Amino acid sequence: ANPCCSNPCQNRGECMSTGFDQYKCDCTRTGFYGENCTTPEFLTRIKLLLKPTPNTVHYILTHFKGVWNIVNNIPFLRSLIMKYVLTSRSYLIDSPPTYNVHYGYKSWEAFSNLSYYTRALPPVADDCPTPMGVKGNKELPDSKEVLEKVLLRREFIPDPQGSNMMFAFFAQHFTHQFFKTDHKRGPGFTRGLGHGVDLNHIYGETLDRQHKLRLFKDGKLKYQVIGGEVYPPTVKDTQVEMIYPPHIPENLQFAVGQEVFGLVPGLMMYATIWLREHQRVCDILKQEHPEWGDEQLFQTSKLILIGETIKIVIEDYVQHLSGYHFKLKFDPELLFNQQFQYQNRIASEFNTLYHWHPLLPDTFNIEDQEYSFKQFLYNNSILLEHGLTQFVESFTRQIAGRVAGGRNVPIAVQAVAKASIDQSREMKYQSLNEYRKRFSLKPYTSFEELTGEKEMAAELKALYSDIDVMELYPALLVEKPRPDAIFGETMVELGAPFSLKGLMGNPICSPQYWKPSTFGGEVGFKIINTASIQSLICNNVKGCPFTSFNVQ
Amino acid sequence: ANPCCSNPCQNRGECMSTGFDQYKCDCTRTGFYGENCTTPEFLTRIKLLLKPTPNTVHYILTHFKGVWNIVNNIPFLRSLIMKYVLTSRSYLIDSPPTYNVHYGYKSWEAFSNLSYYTRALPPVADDCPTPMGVKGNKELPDSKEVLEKVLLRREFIPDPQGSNMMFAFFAQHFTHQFFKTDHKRGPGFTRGLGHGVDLNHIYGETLDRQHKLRLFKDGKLKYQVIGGEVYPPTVKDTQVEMIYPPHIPENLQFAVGQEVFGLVPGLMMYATIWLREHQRVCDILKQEHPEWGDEQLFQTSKLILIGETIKIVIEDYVQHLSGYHFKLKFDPELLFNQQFQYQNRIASEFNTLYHWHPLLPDTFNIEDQEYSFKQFLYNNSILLEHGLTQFVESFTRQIAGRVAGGRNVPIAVQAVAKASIDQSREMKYQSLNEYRKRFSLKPYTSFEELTGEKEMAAELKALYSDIDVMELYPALLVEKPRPDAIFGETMVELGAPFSLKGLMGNPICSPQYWKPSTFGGEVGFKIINTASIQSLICNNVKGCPFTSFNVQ
Ligand code: HEM
Ligand code: HEM
Ligand SMILES: *[C@@H]1O[C@H](CO)[C@@H](O)[C@H](O)[C@H]1NC(C)=O
Ligand SMILES: *[C@@H]1O[C@H](CO)[C@@H](O)[C@H](O)[C@H]1NC(C)=O
Ligand SMILES: *[C@@H]1O[C@H](CO)[C@@H](O)[C@H](O)[C@H]1NC(C)=O
Ligand SMILES: *[C@@H]1O[C@H](CO)[C@@H](O)[C@H](O)[C@H]1NC(C)=O
Ligand SMILES: *[C@@H]1O[C@H](CO)[C@@H](O)[C@H](O)[C@H]1NC(C)=O
Ligand SMILES: *[C@@H]1O[C@H](CO)[C@@H](O)[C@H](O)[C@H]1NC(C)=O
Repeated sequence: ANPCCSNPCQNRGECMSTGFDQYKCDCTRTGFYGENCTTPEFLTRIKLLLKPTPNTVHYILTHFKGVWNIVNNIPFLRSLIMKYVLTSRSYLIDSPPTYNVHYGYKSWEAFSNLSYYTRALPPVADDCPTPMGVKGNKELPDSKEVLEKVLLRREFIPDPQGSNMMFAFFAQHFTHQFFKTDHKRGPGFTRGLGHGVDLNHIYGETLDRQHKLRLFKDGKLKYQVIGGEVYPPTVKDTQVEMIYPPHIPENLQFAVGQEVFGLVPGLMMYATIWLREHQRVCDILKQEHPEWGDEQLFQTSKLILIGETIKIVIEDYVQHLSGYHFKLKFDPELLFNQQFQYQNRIASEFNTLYHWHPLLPDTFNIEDQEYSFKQFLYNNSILLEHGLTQFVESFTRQIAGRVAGGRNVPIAVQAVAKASIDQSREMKYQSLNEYRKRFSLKPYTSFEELTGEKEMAAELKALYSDIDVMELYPALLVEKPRPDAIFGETMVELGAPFSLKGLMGNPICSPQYWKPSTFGGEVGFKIINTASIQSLICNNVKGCPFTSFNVQ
Repeated sequence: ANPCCSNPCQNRGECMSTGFDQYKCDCTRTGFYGENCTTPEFLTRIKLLLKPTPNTVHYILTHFKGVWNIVNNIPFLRSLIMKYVLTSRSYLIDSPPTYNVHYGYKSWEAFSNLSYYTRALPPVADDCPTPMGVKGNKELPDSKEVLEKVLLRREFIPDPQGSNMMFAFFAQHFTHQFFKTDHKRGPGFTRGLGHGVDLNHIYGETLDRQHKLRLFKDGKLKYQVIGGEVYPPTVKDTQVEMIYPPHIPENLQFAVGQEVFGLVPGLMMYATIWLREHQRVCDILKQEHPEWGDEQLFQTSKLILIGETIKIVIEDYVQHLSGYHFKLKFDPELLFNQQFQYQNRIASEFNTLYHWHPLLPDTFNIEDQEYSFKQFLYNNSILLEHGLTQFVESFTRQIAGRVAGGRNVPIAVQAVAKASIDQSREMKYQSLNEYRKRFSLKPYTSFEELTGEKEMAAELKALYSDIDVMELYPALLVEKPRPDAIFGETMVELGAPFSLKGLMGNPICSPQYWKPSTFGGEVGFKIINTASIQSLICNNVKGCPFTSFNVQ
């Protein structure tokens, strides 16, 4: 009933109800005035003209490999480039944070409550006429239906980018320190109050936990030597609570530091690689500092490891996932002379668009056998029986599924995408078009425009009817992959702003933290400065197995 | 034993131990190089030359009243000035946060743990030779002694600035939302996790508390009408826990929202003025928005009230306390085109230097009687017996004590200043000279230089011996008042940076929040934009009693 229901306020302006039937727009600092923040300010026009389309840039970025190579070799130039991408990307996200599940308005409660996931777009008034506002029907397409018609995988489609198993699992582990829904509270609630890259998944959510995980000696994390290799310690010994099916014989209930990481040997693989990497930096710091004590060694390592993580996530993981030609660089300084908030709050939207279940294949082939989900899930023995070398080897070579494009959701993880559809529903999310407009993208004129193909398009049109009523999660998967890539524009445009904030806006990236001393010396500083997914494995895996986020 | 013990690293560089006996300095971005970050970078020299002394500026600021008057009338100019003060002040504080009670090094634990108070200077190694580092003796001057010789008040010295009772109590109330030590944990620990101007003291620390305080109707806070006036509701009714002596008859156990505010009618006076100011804004918003609901009315008011509080604290409280001639202005935009972190963490140092007990007189004279501490403390009846009009009138006229200068600590609140001395001791604080250097101030060459007089000076010298061993708290009080002012340079230079951060670096000050809509319209926006201590009382006190933070 609320006049704002129809999302009248265009151009990022703010709608406020002003008397039951009438509403008002806060066109403040938008660059547009008038009833709906519709008419641009003259200078706005100037910018609007020059604005190259993301795809144009995308082309230009993905092409000219040689021109690009010159750039990658003129430091002054590269950094110069790195900066641009770094800034532009950020004017898009809200910092400090604004809305959420419950607050369509700004409120202190919203701003202060760290248990919520922030929201990039306000939810929809519970008193509106239709779930997407005013457009659509008393209801939305049946979930189970949308799930089956355009989502579920028939024949495994591989990723045309080469993303292997080392990658898909890395992204699972990585995002799983910040995406940690508090189901007991509801979706929209995170249990990772850190709201960012805090390596909580390695260390424990709380100091109480972290302490049950630490050896308190040379700063080392606790661990055990099975066979001749190092593995996380027993839940039995450390007493840390972990999630494990009753049939697990204990004795294999690995501790780690993120309760759920015991349900997929792909998590635990990495969770043992980083455990291994902790002690490693310890022994390095401890050499360099004969005079340091346990707690300092520890505290400094957790910092370097975060340094590495951000290093690897920008220069390998994102670099790959982008398919850019221009080498992205992790250099905290490009921002040192820019306005930039070193704070971050994970948005449910980011949590949502990151439901990349399509990466999963149908069997997990660890050099010699192929296992089903039913054989992989909650089964350490596999990892203990295969070792990490012949696990890194096997995953380096094993393409993963395309995410965007169409029907590639594993019927196993089907229960999941169904839920994903249902939750965003309950979290009163908004139109996919709205989000497109929000991230300065032009809205799809037809389901057919969204898909690029026509079977699904018309198949969707069957249920959604108006494109301006098509949801966000589905269309993210049921969408037209840009060239031979894994995602479509929408997924690339909503996620990149979200990703470079929680990555760049981290305390260790702030001027007061960015310097040798913070990390234990010039040594530990370069540890961060030379991190790579190849080195992570090299130093920690049995025989410097070659690796990459690409199935060669 | 730690080589860093002697605080070798000058110019804001960072000392790091490098092998038991050797240490190393992180002169990064200091503008100085060499073993102790001692030798300046050429350009550093240039700036160093032009650097006018704080006192020069102080002079220039406090004089030329007519020149200043022209400025206060050329908008473009004033704002221009307001900006400079605004920025310079800030390059001094650490954001994001660094050290604390337990962490002399940066650590994630430090950065993440919101229960700690941040520290502007690291504590001193527990393994150093002397409590101030290496200078001094196995011990420090006896507290009890320092307390008596240069601190305690003999004859009440009034403030040469005019600070009345309205002011002293305002500052108690105000700072008491952010200064809230968790004694159960220890000094250094805050229970105010909000770390800033969150009006928690009006609303309650937790949502569970805020809920016991709210009427849930037109957004209004719960209250009661005694006589013909409005007063906070009973602890009996709301059930909110508050701190009250067993002899209190209940029936007067006012609720309010900050457990301790029930032990001084000066707190509760204001605590009732703001309660009254809440409902007021509600009724305004509820007029303007016939269509709003309880929770929205509520949430918007708490925002406007924070807007008012920041407005009043900058343009009245700070403006007065400064004695400037130039009118300070609260305009969030002066920063809109500056690098500025909209985050904040209260430092124990700020908590310490704010122990302004000297403001207190010896009797509280509420128009007709004079009460002793023993009669004022935990006694509402006074407030209820006198009313707020003849409480505002009585306080507007009743000078408060000078803080800096010498021996003006009430023998009642003596237990306190002793503690203050003992705690900064346990929190392993640093030399007053160190802090002076930290805030770009030249260190005192003699106890004599610190005091400006000679009885105390020589009296201090008796115990401290080296000026480079004199503590922070004492010397803050035992110090030379700049002209006819209440504080000395040290107190003005350490606090102002600390104050404008937590004031300006507030979400409602950030571009996304700074606009009409955030506050319910253009009405609620001007409520913030026209706030004044005169209006706070006018609108909420029985007969628009004239007020000010000055005993006329
Ligand atoms: C290896 C097998 C995997 C299984 C069986 C699995 C299963 C699930 C399940 C049960 C949920 C909860 C969904 C809900 O109830 O809303 C979930 C969430 C999620 N999964 Fe997976 N997943 C797997 C792999 C991955 C991978 C490789 C990624 C990497 C992008 C991924 C990313 C996510 C994300 C982002 C969430 C949301 C996390 C949260 O908010 O708690 N998953 N997955
Ligand atoms: C009106 C009578 C007042 C009384 C009886 C009083 C009493 C006290 C007491 C008992 C403490 C606890 C000290 C300790 O155990 O460490 C204290 C702390 C403090 N007082 Fe007052 N005070 C009064 C007024 C003021 C005023 C006007 C100010 C204004 C600056 C002030 C500022 C402080 C501060 C900053 C603290 C530390 C707060 C904390 O960390 O918990 N006090 N005062
Ligand atoms: C604003 O949008 C409303 C529909 O919500 C429309 O009726 C009105 O004419 C629009 N006005 C302008 C100036 O865009
Ligand atoms: C956050 O807000 C919800 C209600 O608004 C509350 O139930 C939850 O406990 C809050 N969390 C905290 C830490 O206050
Ligand atoms: C788990 O792996 C072990 C060894 O690789 C195997 O014996 C077991 O059958 C697997 N579990 C399932 C459910 O396949
Ligand atoms: C730095 O301080 C050390 C004492 O810790 C002193 O020996 C050395 O000469 C100093 N050097 C400079 C350049 O200040
Ligand atoms: C804060 O940190 C200290 C140790 O670093 C810990 O003992 C205390 O319990 C922590 N508080 C919280 C709320 O984590
Ligand atoms: C409290 O105030 C009343 C009236 O102002 C006074 O009669 C009474 O003695 C006071 N109580 C104490 C303990 O001083």
